[PDB]
Amino acid sequence: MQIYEGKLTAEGLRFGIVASRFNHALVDRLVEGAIDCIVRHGGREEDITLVRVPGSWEIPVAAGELARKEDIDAVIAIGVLIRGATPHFDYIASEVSKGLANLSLELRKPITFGVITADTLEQAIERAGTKHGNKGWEAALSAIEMANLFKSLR
Amino acid sequence: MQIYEGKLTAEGLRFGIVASRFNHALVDRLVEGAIDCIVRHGGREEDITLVRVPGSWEIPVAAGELARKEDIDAVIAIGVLIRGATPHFDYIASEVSKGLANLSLELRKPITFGVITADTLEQAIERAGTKHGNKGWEAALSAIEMANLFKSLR
Amino acid sequence: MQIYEGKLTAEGLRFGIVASRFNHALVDRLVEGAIDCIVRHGGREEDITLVRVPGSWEIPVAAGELARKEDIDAVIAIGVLIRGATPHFDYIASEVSKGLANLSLELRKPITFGVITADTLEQAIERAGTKHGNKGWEAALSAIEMANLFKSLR
Amino acid sequence: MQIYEGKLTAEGLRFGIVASRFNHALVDRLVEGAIDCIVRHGGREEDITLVRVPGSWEIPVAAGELARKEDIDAVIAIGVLIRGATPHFDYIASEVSKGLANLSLELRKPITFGVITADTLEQAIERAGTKHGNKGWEAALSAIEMANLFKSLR
Amino acid sequence: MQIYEGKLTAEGLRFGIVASRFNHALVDRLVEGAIDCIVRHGGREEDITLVRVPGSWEIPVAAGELARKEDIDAVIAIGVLIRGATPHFDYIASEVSKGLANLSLELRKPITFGVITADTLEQAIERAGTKHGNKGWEAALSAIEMANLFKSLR
Amino acid sequence: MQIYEGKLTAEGLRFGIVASRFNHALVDRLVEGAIDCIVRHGGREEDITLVRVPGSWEIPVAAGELARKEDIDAVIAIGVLIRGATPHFDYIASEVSKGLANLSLELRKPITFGVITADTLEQAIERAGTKHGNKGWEAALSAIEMANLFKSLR
Amino acid sequence: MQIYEGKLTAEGLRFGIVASRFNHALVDRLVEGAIDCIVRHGGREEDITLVRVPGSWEIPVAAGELARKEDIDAVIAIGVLIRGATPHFDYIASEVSKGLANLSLELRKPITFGVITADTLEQAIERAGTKHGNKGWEAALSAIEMANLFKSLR
Ligand SMILES: O=c1[nH]c(=O)c2[nH]c(=O)c(=O)n(C[C@H](O)[C@H](O)[C@H](O)CO)c2[nH]1
Ligand SMILES: O=c1[nH]c(=O)c2[nH]c(=O)c(=O)n(C[C@H](O)[C@H](O)[C@H](O)CO)c2[nH]1
Ligand SMILES: O=c1[nH]c(=O)c2[nH]c(=O)c(=O)n(C[C@H](O)[C@H](O)[C@H](O)CO)c2[nH]1
Ligand SMILES: O=c1[nH]c(=O)c2[nH]c(=O)c(=O)n(C[C@H](O)[C@H](O)[C@H](O)CO)c2[nH]1
Ligand SMILES: O=c1[nH]c(=O)c2[nH]c(=O)c(=O)n(C[C@H](O)[C@H](O)[C@H](O)CO)c2[nH]1
Ligand SMILES: O=c1[nH]c(=O)c2[nH]c(=O)c(=O)n(C[C@H](O)[C@H](O)[C@H](O)CO)c2[nH]1
Repeated sequence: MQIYEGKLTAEGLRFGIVASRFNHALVDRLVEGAIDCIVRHGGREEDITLVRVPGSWEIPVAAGELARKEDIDAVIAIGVLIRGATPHFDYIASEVSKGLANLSLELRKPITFGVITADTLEQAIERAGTKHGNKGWEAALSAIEMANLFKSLR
Repeated sequence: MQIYEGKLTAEGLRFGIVASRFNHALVDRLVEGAIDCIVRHGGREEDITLVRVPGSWEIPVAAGELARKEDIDAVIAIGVLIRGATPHFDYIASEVSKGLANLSLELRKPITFGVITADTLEQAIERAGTKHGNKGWEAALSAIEMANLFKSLR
Repeated sequence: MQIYEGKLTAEGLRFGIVASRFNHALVDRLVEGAIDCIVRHGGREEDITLVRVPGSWEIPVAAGELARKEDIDAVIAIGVLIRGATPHFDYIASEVSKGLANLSLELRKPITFGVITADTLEQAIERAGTKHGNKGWEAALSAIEMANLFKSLR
Repeated sequence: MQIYEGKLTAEGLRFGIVASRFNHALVDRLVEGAIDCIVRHGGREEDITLVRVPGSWEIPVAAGELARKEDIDAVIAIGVLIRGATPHFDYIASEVSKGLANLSLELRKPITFGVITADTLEQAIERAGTKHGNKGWEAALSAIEMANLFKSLR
Repeated sequence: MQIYEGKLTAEGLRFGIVASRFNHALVDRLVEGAIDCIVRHGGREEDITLVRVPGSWEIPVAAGELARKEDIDAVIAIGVLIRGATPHFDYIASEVSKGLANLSLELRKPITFGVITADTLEQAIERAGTKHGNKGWEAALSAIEMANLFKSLR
Repeated sequence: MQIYEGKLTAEGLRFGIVASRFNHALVDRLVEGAIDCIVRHGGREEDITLVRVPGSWEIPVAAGELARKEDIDAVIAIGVLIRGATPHFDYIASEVSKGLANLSLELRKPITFGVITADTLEQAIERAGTKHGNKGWEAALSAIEMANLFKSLR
Repeated sequence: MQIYEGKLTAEGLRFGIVASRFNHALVDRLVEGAIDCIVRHGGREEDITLVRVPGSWEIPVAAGELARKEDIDAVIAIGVLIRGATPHFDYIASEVSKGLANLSLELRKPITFGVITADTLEQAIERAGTKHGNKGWEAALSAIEMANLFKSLR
């Protein structure tokens, strides 16, 4: 059987991170997690490109620009959506998720999903470096794996 | 680490605003907010193009024409959806959000989301220049940031 | 500031109407409203093309053919969906709305939404020429505006 | 006014039917209904192409192959989805409906929707040749009408 | 009537399997089921290509690479989504399902759905080789049938 | 009519920030917000003077020293008060607010209010860079506006 | 400031794993996770020593023998305790945890804690490669980090 997989060592890999500013007190923790994951897996900080955008809504168009760069192996999308009183959250979460997924397929390049989509503030805090881990770290680890996989698969 | 971000000074930037007429007593406040945000951040009012359309449904097709203009740096979509008795709201909100997001990716140009999607009239009022701010101002600020970002990223 | 808008006089404008037959006792009232709106705003009845299809599901593919005609300025989609016992309504409503919106963007031509999506028969009646107006008339009025707008915007 | 419509006589028309095997005891009734509708409206059984696939999930990719045939005037999609304990039904129903609708637009050819999307087994039975009719018959009648319409519209 | 169908003998058929690692204690059972289904239906294990990815989110981009291979007759997507406290599950499930379905249509190649989308852990266990069968085995059987069907249909 | 207003570009402006240490995990987020607001509006970081004090109680006396500097255009007061079991909160919040307001009038210089006065920890978190924004950013933006206004008004 | 930390690359590192047999259907998943974590972080499988013991009670004495080996850089303890009807669980969990912790200090060598201590079977399943991750993978990752840390700290 032919088996393809990615290892978790990040030597030589180059990453794009797109991180929104809305809910920054939590997003900033996700960004810290993503960078730490990359660096301590052997990636060089110099080989990270960080792009900041206003909100989750704006993540896809920026991710599209980064993913198109030949010298970017994978893009990590980072943001924090917390449900408000209206369905605004639903429409933004739907389109941010659809956009990133679509871009990944269109550009044949891994784009990982470190966007929290929480019903409550407590849930967001849980997932931004507390009791349920750090979604930035998780999305980064995924990107490492995917970039390594793609070195043979793509 | 390479870092890309947009400042909030709007000197020289050119914006398209697409604003629907349905719920105009609220949309008109959003438009006031967007224009004020642009002008007091240093954008010239002469460099704003405003397109009016009947309803939120019609925003995307108009936004598509504005975003295609080489002399428009970002488009701000402004409208007010308030849930009625039927699921009509859901289908319109879904497609206006999907359309704008898709156009932004297709055209590789920022299109920001200043469309209120409220369950109640009170919620719409809250977000149209009262207790929860002005969504037009917010979408404009996002567009300023994204246009500046794109000057280096695109 | 550059301002683009559409007037509501319909002299010289040419419209396509796609109207489904399911729930025809209500759809037929919507069609009456759309035609009346066009004619009394100055459009000629001879310059309307009406296409009939079985159900809301079939509206998009027919609208795609009409919208592609160079001598059609805008398309008005007319149908009546009423929720039944199963989620069938949801899947049809989702696709009809998505299809029409996507076609409008693909063809860069206004396609307006005169499709009722009601939970109950009473709600459909309300919106088909009774207490909540006539959605065909409303979608037609939107199409008049959009066609006029597009004479300068497109 | 220009008026386009399809008659219900099927002489000379050629149909593709894609029918899934999951819930076959019900799907098989839908297939019987579709064929009977075609034949008794004057279509020749020899001019029907029937393609069987495992489940509703697989209907779109097969329908795409049939709809691409120049000698197929319309495609009728036939399947039966019944909600189980998990949201699996929702994701399959969403994609089968989206796929078929998208293919119809892409290929500018009618593809009709004879897929039951029921919450309960009883509801499926009702719609597969019992008290609420036969959705295969209904989707076939729609395809007859649409194929005839398209002889002048396409 | 022309009738096209796929048999269930897998001699000579070549399959891609994309399997995520999240919830691996269950995914691994699905993978065992898929491989067993292929082999005991006559497919050679040497003719299977297995690609591992981090999570369900990452399945589509990898499936896109496998499905593009001329020597892969069908792709089987295998993963396990279990609802957590937030809507994160919904956004991932929606995009994994959409992505796979879209890729199948774009590449005109069968991609089958062996992704569990469960509300509870118990439901996932039920579907990963216990009381409700093995979804990997089911998705593999579907792929066998579809690959055989496509030998005449494509 | 004579109209005086302040723009939001901060080129050349010089700001004092007084920030308390009590509840620092939240105050530090407010400080980050204030600085970012100033810098991305065109103010130079070098032109910010930051003074740290133990608690909200101590903010006024320090703000008085900064506001008296000729080369400080506006002062931004930043702190986080959260109600405890006793009325201690009320007396501190009352005097911090009275002091700052009084100083602003006495010194005829804008002093803005970025002090959270929350009943609960959750409310404080909401206002320190999460779902209700960042009060530091808001107080900074106000100070930019006021300093610009005062260039003509004072 | 002197800062010591461990990276997550495992090249050259040698690990001991002690895994109990009680609840093996779950422990075996933990063992799979630990080995996968080591190997995909760059550790060689040949440099892993696995010791099997009957129950959690027996883990410490075996871990003591492995930790005493000069060619073992860290030991990972893996087992699954699930509360029964009596306090038996408490006494075993207390002593296995105390023993491992004491040995780590006595031998000045990292010994990590991949022992599940669950109140219910469902909780154990959650932590053995399903919804709450894989405790073997987590304990292995910790051991990688600690072994690297100790290369400079010890
Ligand atoms: O990242 C975000 N998280 C949120 O919870 C959230 N909530 C909101 O109500 C909201 O408007 N946004 C901002 C949104 O992403 C856009 O930046 C804004 O619509 C302007 O385009 C965000 N953005
Ligand atoms: O902008 C809108 N906000 C609403 O709340 C709303 N509600 C409605 O019931 C509604 O029909 N519309 C109009 C809609 O956007 C379109 O203009 C109309 O369907 C014609 O295409 C709107 N449009
Ligand atoms: O226009 C429709 N309104 C409805 O409420 C409705 N409800 C239904 O259950 C239903 O099947 N349809 C028909 C549907 O639009 C299609 O014509 C049919 O599925 C055949 O393709 C319709 N069509
Ligand atoms: O046609 C179907 N109707 C259903 O109710 C149903 N329910 C299910 O749980 C289910 O898995 N399927 C099968 C599905 O369509 C696919 O064949 C399967 O996922 C393999 O790709 C179907 N398929
Ligand atoms: O396959 C998965 N099943 C799940 O239930 C699940 N739940 C989660 O909360 C979750 O984050 N994921 C991971 C997801 O698929 C991605 O790998 C992750 O978002 C990084 O891109 C998964 N992935
Ligand atoms: O900034 C503060 N926030 C608080 O919630 C809080 N609560 C208290 O009970 C409290 O004593 N303080 C401290 C207070 O501001 C003074 O530093 C203290 O009284 C010494 O003068 C503060 N200070």
